[PDB]
Amino acid sequence: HMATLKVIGVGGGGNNAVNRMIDHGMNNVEFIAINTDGQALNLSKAESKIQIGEKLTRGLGAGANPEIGKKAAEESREQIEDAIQGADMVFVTSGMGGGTGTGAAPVVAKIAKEMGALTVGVVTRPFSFEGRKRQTQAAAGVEAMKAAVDTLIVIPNDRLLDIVDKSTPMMEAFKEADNVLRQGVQGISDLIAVSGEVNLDFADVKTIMSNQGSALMGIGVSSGENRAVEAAKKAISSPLLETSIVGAQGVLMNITGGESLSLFEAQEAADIVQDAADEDVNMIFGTVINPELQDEIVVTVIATGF
Ligand SMILES: NC(=O)c1c(F)ccc(OCc2nc(-c3ccc(C(F)(F)F)cc3)c(Br)o2)c1F
Ligand SMILES: Nc1nc2c(ncn2[C@@H]2O[C@H](COP(=O)(O)OP(=O)(O)O)[C@@H](O)[C@H]2O)c(=O)[nH]1
Ligand SMILES: [Ca+2]
Repeated sequence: HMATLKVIGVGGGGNNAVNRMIDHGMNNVEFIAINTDGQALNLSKAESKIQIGEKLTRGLGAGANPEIGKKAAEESREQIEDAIQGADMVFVTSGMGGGTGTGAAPVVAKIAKEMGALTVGVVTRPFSFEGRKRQTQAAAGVEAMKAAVDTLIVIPNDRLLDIVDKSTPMMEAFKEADNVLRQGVQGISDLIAVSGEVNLDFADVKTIMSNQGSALMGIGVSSGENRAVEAAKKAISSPLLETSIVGAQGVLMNITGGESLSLFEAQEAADIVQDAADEDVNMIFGTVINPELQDEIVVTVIATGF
């Protein structure tokens, strides 16, 4: 039996991320759009849509009030439960600092976690230009999210200002933030579908991610001379995430390479991840030999327990 994967967008930012993943097309993944705002939800491409808090907001947004988001989700608990039914893994994605995301996303997470699903949060923190109130609501939102999920990935939107030039379109910057969740979902789909030479399965994902807190995640791609060290360095250097690898107690790591993937290379990449941790780790290590690949290597890393 294959693990059932569901991705849930909660509020404006959450649903923007989901709409872009639906645009790409993820085949074995179920998408769920959750919002207070009915106009926005009507335009979603998601095949499962839940309008929350109709009695409370009359089909409008939460107007940046997290109490309205939270009570909206509590009003609609049974419809959330129904949409999540059957999930083995749930990704909850949302922008913190607004009303719907901040308030409803932790309610959604708690529902997913009590249904037995491995519950991963992927959230943003507001830009400093949005101001102190917005940042404060977001901090409370992150804390509520941390209590409700198995593992949380936090992307401060301020980090987008470190990866743009003065002309990079705003939408193109948002796509980079979006890639964290998209490549994460794809990585798990791959892990579940493909039998590895050193095989990792969904029980290995649960061991590393179940009942943790903050997580670092990344992917590194390289080829040529120093490909193993370069790939591993890129996977653990995640400029968009709040959490760094230092102090990690649990690591899931996979290397995908062609027939030339050397044992020496595998140790080099794994030593980069071990060393950067700076701890006595529980590493679960996997490898895939894809005979389609020539000189390209792909290292993927999830690091938890700080
Ligand atoms: N070695 C394998 O059995 C294997 C395979 F055949 C294909 C892909 C694969 O892993 C891809 C991968 N995906 C992840 C991963 C882990 C966590 C997350 C998160 F955090 F849920 F987003 C997302 C992706 C990792 Br670490 O590695 C394998 F381990
Ligand atoms: N990275 C990113 N952040 C967003 C996006 N849309 C909104 N945000 C952020 O998420 C916060 C909450 O906005 P929104 O999710 O639209 O409000 P909600 O609908 O009440 O949850 C905003 O303060 C922005 O910082 C997006 O598309 N990408
Ligand atoms: Ca596998």
